[PDB]
Amino acid sequence: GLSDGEWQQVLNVWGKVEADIAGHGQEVLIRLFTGHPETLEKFDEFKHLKTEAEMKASEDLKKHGTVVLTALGGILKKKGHHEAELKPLAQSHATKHKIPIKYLEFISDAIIHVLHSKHPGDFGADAQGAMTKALELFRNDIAAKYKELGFQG
Ligand code: HEM
Repeated sequence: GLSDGEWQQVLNVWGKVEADIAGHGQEVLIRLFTGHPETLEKFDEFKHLKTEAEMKASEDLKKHGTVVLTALGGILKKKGHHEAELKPLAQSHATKHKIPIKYLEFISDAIIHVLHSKHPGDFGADAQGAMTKALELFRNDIAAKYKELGFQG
């Protein structure tokens, strides 16, 4: 779905996330939860949080941010040859967690936001381009597996 040049850019950018996977992970989830409060309800571990401050002071949330970005990073490093790593992820988000693909769209957007926020001026037009496409590829492959399961919504 991407050229090596574009994969090259995705992994360059990923290097920025890797310098602080917890702070990036936390800011992604807070952006998600504050822009779409209904997503919070999918987590029994975090639905207690009400304010952004409480979210900001939650170490467990930072922990989960790490788990998420660790797993994404692992997929991205496969440069599209991620069937093995993605399948389990699509299966648990569809039948156990009951996560609509729109929420994956939401988090995808939330990653681009955060990158711009944390790195104003050094998250280029080409880098946005490649990152967006990889996130889309990720989303599409998930959508394929959702379809097979009839996870309709
Ligand atoms: C970048 C996209 C995502 C990645 C890489 C990711 C990754 C993970 C991983 C690795 C786990 C734990 C293992 C498992 O249960 O599969 C997990 C758990 C979970 N995810 Fe995601 N996830 C993503 C998006 C989302 C979104 C958008 C939602 C909801 C809005 C969500 C809701 C959950 C929930 C409810 C759990 C169970 C948490 C627990 O009780 O510990 N995920 N996710």
